[PDB]
Amino acid sequence: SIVIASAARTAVGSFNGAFANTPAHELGATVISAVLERAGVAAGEVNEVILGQVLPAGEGQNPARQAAMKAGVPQEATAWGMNQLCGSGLRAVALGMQQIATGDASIIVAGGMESMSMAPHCAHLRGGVKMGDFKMIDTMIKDGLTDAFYGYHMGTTAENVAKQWQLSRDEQDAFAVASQNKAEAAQKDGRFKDEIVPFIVKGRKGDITVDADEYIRHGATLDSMAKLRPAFDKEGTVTAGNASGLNDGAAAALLMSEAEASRRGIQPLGRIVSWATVGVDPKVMGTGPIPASRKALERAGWKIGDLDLVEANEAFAAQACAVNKDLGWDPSIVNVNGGAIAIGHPIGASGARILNTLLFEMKRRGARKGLATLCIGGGMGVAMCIESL
Amino acid sequence: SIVIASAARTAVGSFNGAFANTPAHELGATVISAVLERAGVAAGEVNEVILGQVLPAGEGQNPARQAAMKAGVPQEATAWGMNQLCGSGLRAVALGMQQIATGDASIIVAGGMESMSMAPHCAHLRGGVKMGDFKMIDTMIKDGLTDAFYGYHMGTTAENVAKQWQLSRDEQDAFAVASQNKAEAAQKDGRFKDEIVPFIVKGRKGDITVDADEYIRHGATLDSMAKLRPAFDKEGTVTAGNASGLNDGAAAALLMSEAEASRRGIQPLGRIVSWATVGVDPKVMGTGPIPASRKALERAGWKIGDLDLVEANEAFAAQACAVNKDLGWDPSIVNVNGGAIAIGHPIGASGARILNTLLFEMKRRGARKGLATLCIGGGMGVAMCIESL
Amino acid sequence: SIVIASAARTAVGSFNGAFANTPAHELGATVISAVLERAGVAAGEVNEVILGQVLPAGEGQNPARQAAMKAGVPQEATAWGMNQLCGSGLRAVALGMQQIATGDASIIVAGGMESMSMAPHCAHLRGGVKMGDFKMIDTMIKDGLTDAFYGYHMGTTAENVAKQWQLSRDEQDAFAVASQNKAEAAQKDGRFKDEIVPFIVKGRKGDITVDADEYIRHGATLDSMAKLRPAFDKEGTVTAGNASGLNDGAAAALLMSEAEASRRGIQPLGRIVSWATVGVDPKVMGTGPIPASRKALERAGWKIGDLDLVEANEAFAAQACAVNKDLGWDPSIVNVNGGAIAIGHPIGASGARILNTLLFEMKRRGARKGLATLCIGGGMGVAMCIESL
Amino acid sequence: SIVIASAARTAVGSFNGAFANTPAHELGATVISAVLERAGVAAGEVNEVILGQVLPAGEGQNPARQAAMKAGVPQEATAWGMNQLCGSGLRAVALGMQQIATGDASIIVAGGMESMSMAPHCAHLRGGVKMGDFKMIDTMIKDGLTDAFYGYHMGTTAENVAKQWQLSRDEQDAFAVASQNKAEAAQKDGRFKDEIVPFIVKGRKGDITVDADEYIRHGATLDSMAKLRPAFDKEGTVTAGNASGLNDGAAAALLMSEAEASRRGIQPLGRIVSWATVGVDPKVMGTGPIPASRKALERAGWKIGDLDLVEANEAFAAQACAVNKDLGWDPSIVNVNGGAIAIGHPIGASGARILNTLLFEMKRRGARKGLATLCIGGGMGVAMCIESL
Ligand SMILES: CC(=O)SCCNC(=O)CCNC(=O)[C@H](O)C(C)(C)COP(=O)(O)OP(=O)(O)OC[C@H]1O[C@@H](n2cnc3c(N)ncnc32)[C@H](O)[C@@H]1OP(=O)(O)O
Ligand SMILES: CC(=O)SCCNC(=O)CCNC(=O)[C@H](O)C(C)(C)COP(=O)(O)OP(=O)(O)OC[C@H]1O[C@@H](n2cnc3c(N)ncnc32)[C@H](O)[C@@H]1OP(=O)(O)O
Ligand SMILES: CC(=O)SCCNC(=O)CCNC(=O)[C@H](O)C(C)(C)COP(=O)(O)OP(=O)(O)OC[C@H]1O[C@@H](n2cnc3c(N)ncnc32)[C@H](O)[C@@H]1OP(=O)(O)O
Ligand SMILES: CC(=O)SCCNC(=O)CCNC(=O)[C@H](O)C(C)(C)COP(=O)(O)OP(=O)(O)OC[C@H]1O[C@@H](n2cnc3c(N)ncnc32)[C@H](O)[C@@H]1OP(=O)(O)O
Repeated sequence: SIVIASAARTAVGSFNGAFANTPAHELGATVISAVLERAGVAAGEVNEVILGQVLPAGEGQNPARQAAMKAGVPQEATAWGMNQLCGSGLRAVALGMQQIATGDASIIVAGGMESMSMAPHCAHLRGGVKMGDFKMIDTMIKDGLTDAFYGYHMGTTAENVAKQWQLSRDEQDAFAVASQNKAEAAQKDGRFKDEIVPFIVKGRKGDITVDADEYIRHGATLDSMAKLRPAFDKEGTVTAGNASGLNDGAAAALLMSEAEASRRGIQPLGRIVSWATVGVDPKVMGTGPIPASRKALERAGWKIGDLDLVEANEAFAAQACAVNKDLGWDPSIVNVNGGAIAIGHPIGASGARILNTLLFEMKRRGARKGLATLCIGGGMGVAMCIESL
Repeated sequence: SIVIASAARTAVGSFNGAFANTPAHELGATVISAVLERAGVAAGEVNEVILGQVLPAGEGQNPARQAAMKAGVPQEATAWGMNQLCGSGLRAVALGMQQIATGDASIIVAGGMESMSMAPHCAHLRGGVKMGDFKMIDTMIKDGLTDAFYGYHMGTTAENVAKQWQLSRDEQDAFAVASQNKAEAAQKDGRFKDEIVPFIVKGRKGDITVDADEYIRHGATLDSMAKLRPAFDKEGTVTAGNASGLNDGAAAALLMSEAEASRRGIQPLGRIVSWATVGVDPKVMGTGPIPASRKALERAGWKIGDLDLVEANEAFAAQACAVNKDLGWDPSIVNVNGGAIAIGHPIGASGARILNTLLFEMKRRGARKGLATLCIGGGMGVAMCIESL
Repeated sequence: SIVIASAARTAVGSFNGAFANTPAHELGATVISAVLERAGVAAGEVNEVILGQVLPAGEGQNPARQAAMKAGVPQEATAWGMNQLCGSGLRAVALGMQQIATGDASIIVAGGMESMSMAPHCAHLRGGVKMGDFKMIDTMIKDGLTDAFYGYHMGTTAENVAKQWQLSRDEQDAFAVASQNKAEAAQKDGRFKDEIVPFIVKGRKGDITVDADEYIRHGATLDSMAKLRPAFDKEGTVTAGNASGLNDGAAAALLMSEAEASRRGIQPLGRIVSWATVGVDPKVMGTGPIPASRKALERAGWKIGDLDLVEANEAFAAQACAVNKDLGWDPSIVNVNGGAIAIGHPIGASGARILNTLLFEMKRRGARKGLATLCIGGGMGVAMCIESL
Repeated sequence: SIVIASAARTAVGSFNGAFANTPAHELGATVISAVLERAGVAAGEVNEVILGQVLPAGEGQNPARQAAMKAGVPQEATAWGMNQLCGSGLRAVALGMQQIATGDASIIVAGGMESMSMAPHCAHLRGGVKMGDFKMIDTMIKDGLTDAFYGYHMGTTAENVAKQWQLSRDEQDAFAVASQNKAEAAQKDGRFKDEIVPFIVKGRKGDITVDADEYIRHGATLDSMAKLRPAFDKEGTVTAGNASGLNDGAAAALLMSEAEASRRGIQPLGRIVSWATVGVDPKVMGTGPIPASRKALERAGWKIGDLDLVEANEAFAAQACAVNKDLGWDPSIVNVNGGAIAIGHPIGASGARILNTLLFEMKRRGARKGLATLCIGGGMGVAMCIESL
């Protein structure tokens, strides 16, 4: 029924690094043209562009429409942004699948984009401040990384799961090192090259082509990992080294019925067999993926053991270990090329970034059944099962 | 197959008016609870909440999830926000319907919410400003009302459509006055009572219950209308009087299969027969509804003549006249109780606001076929056809 | 040797009141024009303009020169601002006197101006804020009213003075109320008309002439003052009622040698016999007037008992009572037309505002010896003796 | 009559350089302690502290007093800041002299301090911004470098002066390069060591001692000056290389009667023989020094040819050449150790910084008569004559 004809993602930038002054719709446009080019589909055949994006403050009207127009998709197609926090990227793909499944569209470009670097500071000032100091709020932290129910950071929610699952520092640290070493190993062997579409950082005193994940760290040591101080709980266990980072990036998929891809002679990266989204306690939002994955598997008619490859988003080492511990899937087939701790976590783009890595790894090793899943702030999980053809 | 079991909207606040300090999710909570109580469905039975919202800067992580939790939808449910600018409120409902249509959900609350008053001022300040003044940008203007491709305001787009359609000042003014007069009549006659759920503005020095659309102007004259100066084009034709305003509000609908409503004893407000979204030139974005309405009639298998009631959002008199002129529907069945010029236009909530208006008027006059449509900044239209049961 | 030929002040405005959006330099230029007019002196004869001013942030290069240029003082004269906090308006007069006493000028305009309403919020942003919320600081509080050594408000130094002199709430409120009733009666009787020069607040939708002190409360009651909550110490004694307010105004004096005023046939408002400035502990800065008045009296060769009238500025009733208790002057000759609790406290202007008040009352009742004195944040006092000719 | 018993200055910091986060009062405190130590005068004997400062926004209540307290000056002493823009640090000395001349003080510490790096960005937000962007104003530019009458930067006044005196790019550049070459030669030979007092930048990760002017460029080339583009008039003649910079620093002098220096066995740096301040057209502010120096010499009884050494502040090479051309003093006795284009221009402190340079060079070469003068924004000049004893 619905297949991902092609896919592409930019490299994931570090915070205030290579994409520091790049609006997310510019990386979005590059990724949208990439998918088109890759499948051999003309921009004019796109019905709609669906892009998850959690932090658009200051970017102007509907950045998803700006991305589409800049990538050549005519003014006749439509475009919209959506937010389901970290799940956005993946959710958007399911939403475009639904556009086709109900017969409302033929071809959708879906994924997410995000510029955490470009997220601005703000204040509500229409009433005015008659007397006294007032806070300038960092919208990336307020609107993207702070739980709205308990007022604390995602990091504390990770601590909640750490304590609850009795996941020691050394255990999270071990997990972190492995994702670095695995992300570094994969990048060195050219395993991220099919998925990445170089992005040209338009300069003045030089244009720069970015085609490598700059957030991965080469030669990560356990010693350096164990000397870092806890970033959220002063006598905590979560640190900067075992937590994902603040990053920029964009990732997308080209969707169409399976019959359509056959009419066009396209070899699809996979069929979307199912997807799902379930809520959980906001305090332990990191557990999100447990219920959602299970549901997704139930809806696809598959067992956990049927999965050949898995991409479970690395928000925090504590949550990742808890996910894997509970689900019990074989660790060796999960984040084979490294995860968000090494790669990065451009919130609104991450769900599509991990779908790209899944998709191109599944083709590369010939795996048939796959699943991508992410935890979501506010206590939610999103999962999707993909099957190759 | 999918019906609108119940619906509710808060009154529409004036800018920095009744809801001046009310966060959009608060307005949404109340509309989530209203739709739930008006259909007899428990919050625990809600699977997902979808809320169109264009300006959430600074409201924290995913205001839709905040709204849902505040209203009592359990943490096991899911929520998300989406942005197709002005069509957001209506598109949510279509998106929600698709959730049930693909069997991924049973019961959904969809609509939109917006606090234009609470939109903050922002600046990207991570680099630091070594020297020189910098701009604190109004996200309301920048992210909600400015065309991202031509840099001008929506009002200019309206001017483009007036010139194009040769719509004179007097003819735009005549439409505005009638909109005010129909809204005022409607309000005096208790015609907005069913759809409105009174909202309690939690005070300190007292609570204030708001149950009336405060932006409608009583006794609007043609003289006062003709004295106003053009707001966007210095020697233009669009004024503050013949353009909608800046406003706050929320509206939603409770969706479920026709079968499910039947199992429950609910008498639905309507069956969603079709919906459609189409793009047009950003410069003449107000023509959006033409192609969109036509596409949705096509998908429903209806002729324009088949409609008994229409709600075509009045962003600007010049675009509303163009639309009506083009489509040729009977003016007498369009915005029977007044439109956005009088009622206001809380961006992300406006499509759900007009769906409420349509739906309660179809039940009260016994209309069978109705259509709701809105122009969208960036150059898009959205439309939905509803049939009574 | 040096006399005050004439003086003028603007009415004192309420915080964000009649001069809510009037830069201080506009209020200062009207006072410069009035002192000139009053003395029969032309703006081309002024050598230098000296204006105390504590909060000039954002008003642009040297506001004293902006006021001087606006008044028509030639470009060949000079002008400068100074800041000895609340004693500023009075210390500028002392400093203007000194220019003439040393032969460096013949004609000086000296006093103060302040727009507390127009003070801005600020932040040091050159280095950049990598991430996190940051404070926008009210410059009026931080630079005008917070002690820099102890970090608390001037209000807390008043509580310190209340404890140490054992001043009860009741005694302070009675002083406060008498301050209001004396001001009201001298306002109603027209005793502020001579000193005040009307200020024209330039409208758009109408020019407004301001010629009355608007912070003075009419029919102030003991009861409503008694009911107020402490404002600085949750369980203190200083309240908004018995403390001075936040205000806007300007005030000045025209100076020249006695011999010069004699050549011109000018009947001066008085001779500056002496002045003094002395420091005290910043914790009890309200006590400043004690050592400073004793020193000005000593330098004049006068006993406390030789004074006929006194203007002892009312920062807080706690400190005014203390000052009066220690000096032991007859209370009936102190602030006979009310004081700053009623009239207000536009920080840099205050010392010249009370000087104007002293001057015009000395002329009206034929008082021969007077003194003006103020307390100063930071732990200082300033006083000036004046004798009539 | 009045002498300068001792003097000291901190090295001049580069913009956002060595003193990037050092509040001005900390730099002033080290210079007050240096002057005391230098004169064998204890802080308990100081009567008053007078500090020129143009941009104190956000540093808290009267920074002059903060500096004085930090240096141990007793709370019984007084302190104030003043602002005659660029003339401030020199005016402070003339005003402190006046304190003593009139018998109100015996011992004064007077000069200036400025942290242009710490000046903040601000906005008047008390009335609120109902809608539309607002500017965050750079207080350094607005309040220190922008002319309030014509709206343009001090650099445009320099273009006015270059046009009017027909100073070519080439001649300004040759003046700029010799200013750098002379300051560098003086720094390398140890000539700034007597006047500089080392300032310790209290760090966390290490304390840094700053005792070298860091803005002076070594091996400055004419070629590099010539290639620069005009900074203020796109087709102008003033550039970043021929203009002074934005800088941080403090400087002062300790003052007492000549008879009191004699009682103490102090060998003073000089006798203040006269000073003067005169205005000029704001558009040609740079010419300030002409009438002020001519008036100061007149008051001294000196002809221009009587001076042995001159410090004429180099705001811009255009105005410094105009001054020199008009006055006609032998250029080889002016700014013999380089001037502000090389050393820097910490607005409020500059006048005291060049007074320190004059004094210590007069003592080294045995120069008997000197003069220090500066141009001032808003159209003013200040000058001081000094004779050695
Ligand atoms: C459901 C969900 O998915 S919710 C999650 C959505 N995203 C999040 O919740 C946020 C996760 N990320 C964050 O919030 C941030 O990245 C934080 C708070 C963990 C870290 O923020 P910062 O302190 O600004 O990060 P930063 O990159 O500076 O880390 C600090 C240091 O850790 C070091 N570090 C990080 N990883 C490693 C590692 N593997 N090995 C060694 N050093 C490391 C960095 O190199 C840096 O060194 P430095 O101090 O010399 O610069
Ligand atoms: C696809 C699309 O939908 S795009 C549309 C999305 N929304 C928009 O595009 C914006 C349209 N609305 C706007 O941008 C604004 O409301 C504007 C620019 C037209 C007006 O903004 P403002 O100038 O701040 O509006 P405001 O309410 O002050 O109008 C000014 C005056 O007009 C008067 N006025 C307005 N309507 C009338 C009337 N019918 N009769 C008499 N006077 C009237 C107001 O009462 C007011 O009088 P006042 O100056 O004494 O207060
Ligand atoms: C050495 C030196 O001079 S330092 C002194 C320099 N100035 C200062 O130190 C500060 C003194 N002033 C202040 O800081 C402020 O005015 C404060 C903190 C005391 C009050 O600030 P606010 O709380 O914002 O003042 P505000 O005007 O709102 O007073 C609150 C209320 O008291 C009421 N009130 C004040 N005086 C009276 C009175 N005499 N009778 C009855 N009610 C009164 C006001 O009407 C107001 O009523 P409301 O809440 O219904 O509006
Ligand atoms: C009365 C009165 O005194 S009014 C005067 C008060 N002060 C003023 O009016 C302002 C004077 N100064 C200024 O406004 C500023 O210094 C300006 C606008 C001229 C320059 O500001 P900026 O552009 O930010 O200065 P900046 O230090 O970056 O200069 C730019 C470049 O010129 C280069 N430059 C400056 N001088 C030289 C030189 N002598 N040789 C070679 N290069 C030089 C700098 O090295 C820098 O190179 P980069 O771009 O690789 O960094």
